[PDB]
Amino acid sequence: MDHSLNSLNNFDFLARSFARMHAEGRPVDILAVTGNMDEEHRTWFCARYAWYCQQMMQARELELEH
Repeated sequence: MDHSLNSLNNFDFLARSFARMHAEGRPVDILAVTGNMDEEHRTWFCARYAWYCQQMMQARELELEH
């Protein structure tokens, strides 16, 4: 819907859950974080690309992300 109302609100609440779901292996919508695209997000998604790739493919069963 909006990058400052929907994408921004998710970027804050998911920011703390993005790192928490990284060790737990839970589905996290990184795309929401890539919509704005940040300089630190480049190297961040490098390790979060593979992580989300193996945890989401194994998480897809009852819920998609959250």
